[PDB]
Amino acid sequence: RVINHPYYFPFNGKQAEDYLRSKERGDFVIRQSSRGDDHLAITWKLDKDLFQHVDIQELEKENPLALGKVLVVEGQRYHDLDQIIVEYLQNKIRLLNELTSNEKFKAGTKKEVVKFIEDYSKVNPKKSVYYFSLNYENPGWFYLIFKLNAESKLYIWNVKLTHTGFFLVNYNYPTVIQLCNGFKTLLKSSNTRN
Repeated sequence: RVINHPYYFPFNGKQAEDYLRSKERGDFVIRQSSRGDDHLAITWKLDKDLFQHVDIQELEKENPLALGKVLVVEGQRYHDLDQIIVEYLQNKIRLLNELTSNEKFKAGTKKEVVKFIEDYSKVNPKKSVYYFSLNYENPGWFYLIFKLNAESKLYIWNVKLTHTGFFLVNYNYPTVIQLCNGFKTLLKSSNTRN
């Protein structure tokens, strides 16, 4: 099949990661999808050795080898690859940077952030604390690690980066501020939220 786009190469996933390894956060390629001929894929770089592969489903192809008139990414329809780059990918990159730039974002591993929170709770036994960190084994996820006070357990919740915001439990929170507010609401019993 023929795809006329500046960032299209018929790589597989591994080739794509090797190609992007020396690039920067947000750099990407459009590529061949593993199995099928009505699929394409985008691989993009989130961080050092951290890449996400995004599937594109085609609809309304004139024939097996033709580019679909409608392209679907994570449940959303788009007209073409350039629209996906502007409305889907650039958004996801925006949101990734919004979260990692936050004062409550911690670089470092799950274990490191858990230890930071344990230690902090030791010193401030009455103060709640929470941090976000990158899930390095499941690209595109974040940990939300928190502890209410010294008498309570440390917990780990999970946040998924989407093109519309940060998915936590129920909603796709469109900003980091709304995400933290939503987290705080989810800490309350259901009958004392509103």
